Amino acid sequence: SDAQEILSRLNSVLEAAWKTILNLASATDAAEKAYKEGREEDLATYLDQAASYQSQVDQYAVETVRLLAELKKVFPDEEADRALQIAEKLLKTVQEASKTLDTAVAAAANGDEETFAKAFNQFVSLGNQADTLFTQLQRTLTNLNKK
Amino acid sequence: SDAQEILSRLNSVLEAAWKTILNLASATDAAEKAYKEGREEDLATYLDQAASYQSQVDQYAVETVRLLAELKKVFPDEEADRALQIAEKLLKTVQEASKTLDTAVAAAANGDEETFAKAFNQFVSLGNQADTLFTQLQRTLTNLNKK
Amino acid sequence: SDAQEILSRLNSVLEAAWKTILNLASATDAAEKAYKEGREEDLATYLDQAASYQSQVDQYAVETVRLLAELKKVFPDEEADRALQIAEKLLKTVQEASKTLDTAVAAAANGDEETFAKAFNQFVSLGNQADTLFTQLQRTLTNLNKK
Ligand SMILES: CNCc1ccc(-c2[nH]c3cc(F)cc4c3c2CCNC4=O)cc1
Ligand SMILES: CNCc1ccc(-c2[nH]c3cc(F)cc4c3c2CCNC4=O)cc1
Ligand SMILES: CNCc1ccc(-c2[nH]c3cc(F)cc4c3c2CCNC4=O)cc1
Repeated sequence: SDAQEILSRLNSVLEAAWKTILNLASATDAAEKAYKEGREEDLATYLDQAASYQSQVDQYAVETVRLLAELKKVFPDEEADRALQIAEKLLKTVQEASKTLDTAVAAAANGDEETFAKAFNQFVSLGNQADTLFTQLQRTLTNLNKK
Repeated sequence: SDAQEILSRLNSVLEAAWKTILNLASATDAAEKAYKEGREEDLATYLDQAASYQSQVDQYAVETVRLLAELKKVFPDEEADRALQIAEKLLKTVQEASKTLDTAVAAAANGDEETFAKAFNQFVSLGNQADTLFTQLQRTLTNLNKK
Repeated sequence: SDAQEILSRLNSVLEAAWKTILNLASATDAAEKAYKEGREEDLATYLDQAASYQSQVDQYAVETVRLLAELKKVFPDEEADRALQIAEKLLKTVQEASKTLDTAVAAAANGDEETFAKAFNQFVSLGNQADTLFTQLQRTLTNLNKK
């Protein structure tokens, strides 16, 4: 069915997105270590890498919203509505994280530790929020694969 | 000179390799954290990322040996021999690290934690050794460049 | 998760891996020809291609073990354990091939033809051994999929 096809694309997207989120977390941790150690060139590299993974998470989140809306058209279902709303909240959250990371990139580039530290802590806080939403989304998708 | 073009290609390779090494170090450190925390599936992902970066380091190390072999051929004397020997020792060390990572990856996949941990700790030690050789190579090449 | 998803991912992994193996064999054969004809720059290109494909085979072999390890946790029978054991031996063999290719690539870059030729012939012999295990693994999975 088209519903099975869409669900199969969604499972692949979310599997890929979780790997990318792991990469984003590792790059964020490495940036934090460089920052603590006063290694500004390492820090700049790790922020660029984090931003690369962040841009990829953002695109997976876009794809997930699109696919869940497509699912709702062919296979209306309480769970699909619920998933789409979580996915839309995640998309907003990851975009906010992207903006905050950009602020951290610019602050490091400008050598403004105070602006950097505030942005970087906000980035991590958004990551905790996004992680919760991603967990909620994953559970909703599991409940969708059992329908 | 063709020599100073070779030296230029070398500096570009080593710059690219250092970026990959920073990525490999972050992946290795994330793998260690996942291992400490008992996050088996996350550990697998970080080990796969490390393996991908490791293959890129190996390729750069091969290219560096090749470029220094080419530099030695344009020299009437043995000016480039020391750099070549250092680069060959770096390549040997990164390939040892790659073999050791293979052992660790297989052990983690096979659920053999004692073997995994021995190999993982050896991998980190080889990383410290390779880092020492890499910085030595960079200094030796700066000496071959006119400024 | 889910044995039917696991078996389907496994089939996809082995289909992809077989294509990569075919490409590895073509690169290996081109490297042998370049060696015999004395074209060392061609040999370098083919060895680099082989190294790339080998790293991909290694990754697919790891994935295969991990999938079959999952299958054995979900359906713990002798037939699952048998399939996993073949896949673990395949992974061991491909990682030995990888270590041997590393030796050959370093020898070719270091201009040590005697070591290169010995390691290259060992590489091919390990490839024929891995091919036997790969085909055995396919036959085992046919019993597991049951059409
Ligand atoms: C100690 N680790 C700090 C940390 C904690 C969380 C994250 C994280 N998790 C996410 C999940 C998710 F679905 C999306 C994002 C993230 C992050 C960094 C923020 N950005 C995300 O896109 C990054 C770093
Ligand atoms: C606390 N961080 C532990 C750690 C320390 C070092 C490395 C490292 N550094 C390298 C430099 C280098 F030139 C080559 C390699 C490495 C590593 C991991 C091993 N492999 C390398 O290729 C990885 C992890
Ligand atoms: C004349 N052809 C020589 C040749 C024969 C076999 C291979 C080969 N086959 C494999 C199967 C397999 F499952 C894994 C590997 C290989 C190879 C090169 C070794 N490496 C493999 O990973 C490469 C070259």
